[PDB]
Formats: sequence, C-alpha cells, structure tokens
Amino acid sequence: MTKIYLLTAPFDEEAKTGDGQYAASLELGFAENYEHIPCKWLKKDKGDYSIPFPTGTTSIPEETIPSAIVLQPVANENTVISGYKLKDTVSSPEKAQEVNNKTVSPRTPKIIVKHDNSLQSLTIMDIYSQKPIQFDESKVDEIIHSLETKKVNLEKAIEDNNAELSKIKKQKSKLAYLTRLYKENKENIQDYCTLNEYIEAHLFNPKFLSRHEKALNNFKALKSQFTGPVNLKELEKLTDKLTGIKEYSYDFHSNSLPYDLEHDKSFRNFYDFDGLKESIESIIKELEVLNSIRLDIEKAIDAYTNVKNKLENTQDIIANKEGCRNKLISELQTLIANKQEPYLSANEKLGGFYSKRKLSASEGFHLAYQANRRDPIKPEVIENIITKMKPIDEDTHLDIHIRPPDCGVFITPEDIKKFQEAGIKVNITIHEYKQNYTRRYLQQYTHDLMRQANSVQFFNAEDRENAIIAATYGDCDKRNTTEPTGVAKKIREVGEDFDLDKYPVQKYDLKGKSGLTVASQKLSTEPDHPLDVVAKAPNILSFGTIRPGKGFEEALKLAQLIKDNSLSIHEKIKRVPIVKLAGDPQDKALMKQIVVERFGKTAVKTYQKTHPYDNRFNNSQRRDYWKNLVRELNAKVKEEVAVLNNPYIEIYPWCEPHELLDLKQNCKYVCRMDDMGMRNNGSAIISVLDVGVVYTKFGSVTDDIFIKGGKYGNAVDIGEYRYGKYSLLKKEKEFKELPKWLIKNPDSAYKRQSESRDPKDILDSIVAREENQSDNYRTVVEAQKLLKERFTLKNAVDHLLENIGLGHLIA
Repeated sequence: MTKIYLLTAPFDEEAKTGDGQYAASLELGFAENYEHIPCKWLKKDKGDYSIPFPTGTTSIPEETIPSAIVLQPVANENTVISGYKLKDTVSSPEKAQEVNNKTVSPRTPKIIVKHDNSLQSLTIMDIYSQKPIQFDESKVDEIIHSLETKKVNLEKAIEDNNAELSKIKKQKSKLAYLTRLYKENKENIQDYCTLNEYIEAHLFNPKFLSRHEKALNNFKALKSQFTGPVNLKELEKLTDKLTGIKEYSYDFHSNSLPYDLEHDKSFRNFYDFDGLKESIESIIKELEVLNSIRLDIEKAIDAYTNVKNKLENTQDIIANKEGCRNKLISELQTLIANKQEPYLSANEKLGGFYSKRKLSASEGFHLAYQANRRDPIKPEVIENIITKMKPIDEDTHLDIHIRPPDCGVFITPEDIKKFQEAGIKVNITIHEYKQNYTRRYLQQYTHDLMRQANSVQFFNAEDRENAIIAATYGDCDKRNTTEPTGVAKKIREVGEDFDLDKYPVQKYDLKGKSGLTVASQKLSTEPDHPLDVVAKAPNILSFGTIRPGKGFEEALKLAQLIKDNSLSIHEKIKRVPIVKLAGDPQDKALMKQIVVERFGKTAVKTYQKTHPYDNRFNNSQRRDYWKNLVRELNAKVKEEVAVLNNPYIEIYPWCEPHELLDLKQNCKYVCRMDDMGMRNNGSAIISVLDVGVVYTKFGSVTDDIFIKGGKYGNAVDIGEYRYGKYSLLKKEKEFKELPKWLIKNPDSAYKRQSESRDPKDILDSIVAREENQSDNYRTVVEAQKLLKERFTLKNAVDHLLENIGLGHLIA
C-alpha cells in the first residue's frame, strides 16, 4: 500500500541542524498521526545505504563520495581537493583512477594516494582544454625532463644563430629568418619546441626565460608533492597554478609554453599566425576528406573555416579591428573546449591555449556538476537504496530533501530518473531557492532536480513563485525575461541595456507540480494564555550562539540606545525595557563589547588582566570563562564594590536550561533577526513564537502572509520594508524626496545583510507597543494561532500528502 521514504542523504543524518531536525519532525509526525503509513528516512548509519567504493580503494574523506561532497565548497569560489587511497600495498590503482578520470573538474582536482599516505597520481583538468590530465610521478618527471631538454636545445640554437643574428638590424627582418630556419630541423628541434618559442627565445630571451622558469618551478613544486606525506592544503594552490584558474604556465594539450596573445604586448607581431593558419588549413583539409566518404560535419566545417578567414590578414589581428582578435580568440577557445568528434580528432594539430580567461563561478560549478553526474560508481548507492525500498507498489513515494548544495548531493536528475524507472514517485523538497540568488548555478541545479522529479514541494511562497517564473520563462534571473514584473526589475536596477549573466533552464510545468509546506516542530510546554503574556515583564530577549551577524550586536545597540534615552523611555511606560542576551559565547569581540557595557569599561580590565583570555580556549573553557567573568562581576557590584554601567542590559553566557526558561518567562520581546529573517522553514523563529512579540528580519522568503493583511500579519514584527534599510524601494522613496541601484554590481549581496533593521526603529516600535498596554495582545494571539494551526507536525504531514497527491489520505 502507501509507503513514504524520506531521503536527506548524506547531509544531516543525525538531526543536528535545520534540515535534519525538519526531517526528524516530519518522520515523527507521520509516525504519531498515521500509524498505517510506514514512513521512515534512510540513513547511512542504518542498513539503508553505504558509500560506494571501488574493489580495493577508499575515498580520501571518510565515508563520503569524492565527487558529491565537493559541490558545496566549489559553489563558494573555492577549490578543494579529494580522491582515493588504496589502503594497501597492492590494490590495482586503476578502477579508482577511472573514477578520477570522469569526475574531475578544474575546481575539483582528484588524487590517488598510496597506503603510506604518499601521493601517487594527480588528475586535473585545465579550464582551456577541458580534458582530464593524469600527473603520475613518472609523467611529472618526463615533463620536467622535456622542459629541460627544450631549454638546452633552445640555448644551443641561440648560441649557434648568434653569429648571423647580430648582422641583421631590423627586428622585423629577424622574424622572417627565424621562421624560415625553424621550418628546417637542423638538429631536430621541431619535436622539442613550438614556432613561438623559437622566436621568443632568440629575441625576447628575458621574457622567455622568465616564463620557462615559472613553468619549471611550478612543475618542480608538483613533483615535490610525491616525496613525503600528502597534504590537502598546498595541492589546491598547485592545481590553481596548473589548471589556469589562477595561473596557466604550461599548455598540456600541446606540451608547449602558453601565450596569452592579448596580455602579451610587444610579442603579438611575432605570434605564429602563419603556423595557426596552416594548422587550420590542415584541419579543413582533413574535414573535407572525411566528408567525402560520408556527429555534425557541416557545422564543424563552418566553425573551423570561419577562423581561417579571420586570420587572412595578419594586421587585422595584431591591431583590434572592430573586435577581430577578441572574436578570433573566443572562437578558438570554443573550438578547443569541444570534446566531441570531429573536434577531438582535429584539435591535436593546434595548441590548446590562446588567451587567459577567468573561470566564472557558474562555469566552474557546472563543470563540477557534470563531473559529479558522470560518476561511474555513484548509481550503485542508488541501487542499494532501491534494494531497501522493496517491494515497489503503485503507492510508493520518495521525499528527497534538497538544499543546494548542502542537503542534496547524492541525488541527480539521472538518479531521479533511475528512481522513477523502478516505480517510485520522487518528491523533491526545496529547503532554499531564493537564498541562492547571488549563486544562480545552484538555482539551475535545483531547477533540473524539480524538472526530473515527479513532484516539487516548496517551503515559502516567494521562492516558489520565483521558481515558477524561472521555469515558465527560461532564465533563472527574472531580469532577463519577458515577464512584466521581471522586465521592470531590470530597468530599475541595472537598466534595460545591461548584459546580465544568463542562466538558461529548460521550460517545464512547475506550477502543476509545486506545493507548500512548513517546518513543523514539537514543543513540550503549552504556550501561556495571551493575557498573561502582555503583562510579562517586557524585556528584550535573544538566544543563539553569539556570532557576527546573528543579531547580537543589534541587541547590544538596542541596550545602548535604551541607556542614553532612559529618561525619555521613562515617564511614558511603567517600566524601562531590559535587553537580555544569552547563548553560546563564540565571538570574543562580541562578548567583550557585551560585557564592557554591562559593568563598565574599567572593570573589564581589572579582571580581563588578572584572569586574561588566551586565543586557544576550546568550547569547554570558552564557555566556562565568560560565565566566570559575569559571575565575578555582577557580584563585585552587589558587594556594592562597583556599579553596573548600563543597568538595562543583562548577559547570561551559556545559561542553564532552567535559567533559559526563567528568561523566557521574564521577557515579552524577543529579537530573532537572523541572516535570512522570517520564513516558513526557519525553525529558530518558530521555536520562539510562544514567548511573545518577536522582532524578525524582513527577508525575501516571507510567505506574504505576515506583512500587513495576511492570516498571520501581526504574528511577527518583520518591519516596514523588505531587507531592512537595504531595500531598493526605500532607496527609491528617499531619493524622490532615479538612478540604477544595482549598477556596477550585479547580483549584490544586499538581501543577506546582517544589520538590516535599525536599532532606533526597533526601539521606537517596542516603546510604541507597550504604551498601548501596536496591540501586543493581538500579536501574541496571532503568533499562538500560527504556532498551533500552521507550525504543527500534522499540518506539515498533510501539506506533504497534498503535494504528493495523497490528499485523500488526510484525516
């Protein structure tokens, strides 16, 4: 019959963060409410799925796939290195090498190390040739020897030609002599160097010597990694200096020195344009011969013959004539990067590097994604999963939780198709979509995930609407679409004449599969009556680890602003509010600024010193140092030895659970303004709705029902404008009292700012609420109704059943 299987592999299988907590709450809601629906989530700890490994080789990270856990660090413009280890003296390091040959990306270098933790093989892929390049120690030694032989041969050629090269005075005349003499192998020099290096060595020796020394030093550093233990901190920089992300000093496709041809001024006139023309003519002749006997030949012929016509006039390339060189460089780079026939069989007659290009985040992440999808051993762990999801009936559903790229990396469109081919309805749950607006490659990845899925389940309405807009209009970015609400966004932000980055996705019916869900949770103590919450010591409260950007600094500024205008606050309300802070001390600076206000600046020294703070304390003494500090002071003050500067702030670092309950019962106002704000998936705000009035951040994931007229409009005080003070609508309003707000910085990070709301406005709103004895009772009752009717396990399970088409089973 009906059988629901949850899957959040491999992230948060122990239920510690939001994703695992949500999955556990959903499973508990299924178990408690529907005892006839066998719902359970697959875990690696249980006998559900095991990490796929080759016959005698284990992944370098423990119990991870070396191509799936790399998506998360790659998406942040960071290159990390993973791979395999034979774990034994002899393990046939070949099959694992295949896993390193198909799952290799320029941002994801692959390694194979021996049993004694010594590097054996290094497979990388340059951003220009886009081909997997193994770098075994023998190959590195061969490359170094080839470079040395080329250097000595070129030195011999220079010392031989110096007798006649001095007679020629014109530099241009020397170009012809070297080119003609290079055509004849006096001592078999054509098999060691290329035509560019012959002229460069003779005429521009310091530049050629510098380039050769740079390449030789890079390769020597690469060779040095095979001597002792392998460390995954210097190989990343080596890969960056090898692939070309940060530096490209050697062209592995042609085994020759690279030439930028754009940032190589004073040498553009000496480039082997004639040699490139001959190579392209040979490629054209080969294509003509192949076509006479006869994937696409005509398209390749047209693409290659275009480059030949662009090099007919040499002067048109050295001097940029209506972008002639740029188009030529782009076409050459596109042709070289082609790995399909007949380009692959013809690219060996010309170099693989023609200009230095910057690997964008989108291109790098897409290459890593394709490498991950090309995994030959990944589908195995799918089969094991299927091996546990048997028998398969017509009422078997799979709920895959996706948080690009954290929660979902073991699931791919091929994986989803394999799941559906066995008779499983895949329901992809989007934990965050609008969050990755600055990184739209993750948006493309999750869009493919929804497209291949049977059903889609979103948490909020704004991200769901944005995803629907992207799916039904082609591009992830609504600015580059024809939608009336998206075309106006481009004009007001960057104008209608801006070449924004394109993130094309295939169109699909996302509205007919999408749905809505909530982050359910279970609370032990029932919330108090709203009448008791209004007159409940209106003090500002905030939990959580004290980190930069968690709203703790804003609470400190709130307390400070209370201190200066305490008299203004007084004579207007019964009691002055007090900002109460509690949680894990993690930021030393934030904790220092918190404690200076608490009991003065001087008393923070007449302690810090005596008992000072070493920047080594782990989180068993970092916690038990601010506790001792706040216990020694606030007690030196009651021994009336000192005075609490700022009596309107109270700090309780690492408070006990009973102390936390006392703080919750003694505070009506909470400041739960995190980096994202109010949302249907954020449990950190859902767990605090029962305390009272909660001030949050007006984020982009607001469900449009908490603003001014929704079913829970007064439940939380998000604010007036979205994103706090960083709103573009507000900036437009103050300006008209119109420039491009997002100009010269597309995809700005203003939607994820820390201090979005101004402390002064928060204080003014807080005072304006308690002075009405606005209308906190309405806020408390609406928050309680939202907690009891929407943020419940049964509601989340019912939403999931409705989204997966099982609404007839809802009680």
